[PDB]
Amino acid sequence: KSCHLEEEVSFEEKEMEKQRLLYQQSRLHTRGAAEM
Repeated sequence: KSCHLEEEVSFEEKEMEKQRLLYQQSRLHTRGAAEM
């Protein structure tokens, strides 16, 4: 539940929240969380 916080809107706010999700997922899986 740490990473589902961002999961008639515009372009950059929705791309902003999807790469906020990508940053919060590279928060974890850059240290073995994808193979744990």
